[PDB]
Amino acid sequence: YPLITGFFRIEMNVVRLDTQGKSHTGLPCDIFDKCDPKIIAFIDTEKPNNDFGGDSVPYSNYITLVDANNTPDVVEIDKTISRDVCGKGVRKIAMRVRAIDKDGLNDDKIDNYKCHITGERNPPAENEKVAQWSPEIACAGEDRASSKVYLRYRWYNIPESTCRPSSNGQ
Ligand SMILES: OC[C@H]1O[C@@H](O[C@H]2O[C@H](CO)[C@@H](O)[C@H](O)[C@H]2O)[C@H](O)[C@@H](O)[C@@H]1O
Ligand SMILES: [Ca+2]
Ligand SMILES: [Ca+2]
Ligand SMILES: [Ca+2]
Repeated sequence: YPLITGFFRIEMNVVRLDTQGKSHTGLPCDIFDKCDPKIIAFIDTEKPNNDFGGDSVPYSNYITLVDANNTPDVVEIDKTISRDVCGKGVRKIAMRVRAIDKDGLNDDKIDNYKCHITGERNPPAENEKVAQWSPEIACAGEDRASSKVYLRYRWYNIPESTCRPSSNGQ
């Protein structure tokens, strides 16, 4: 994949999440009621090939998009986060999502989802005003591929003066 360099911004739109009502084991999230999803997201510009968790970016650094109780199996989300690349070159950017079912103080993993942005077909657009959203991407769960988070992304060059520093923080 081609090296994308310059100063640019990536927007990640989390459209919806289909838990199918199940934990990563295939069991239902809960026995007598629906999943209680906490859904978190991160644009990983630094460690796209590394494992979920501390090897790439600690879960505490993700952005919380949903924190809800007894939701339908298909959770409509439409929240968006963004992150900038400031003079470094990248070949792959990993859109990362983690969904868990809350069980009081304990987490019940639904899945981790990772989708890569690469620049061969669709490199960053000239600027924000002309940048087009990707089609919805059906991003499969790492543990249960039939669980999908639907994602879209945009990316576009921005003036260097407007580029925001960031870190995976481990
Ligand atoms: O038509 C009004 C209705 O449309 C919803 O969204 C529909 O398409 C989105 C993709 O953006 C899917 O995620 C939904 O499953 C589908 O219903 C709007 O988002 C919703 O707010 C409106 O009620
Ligand atoms: Ca549970
Ligand atoms: Ca529940
Ligand atoms: Ca629960």
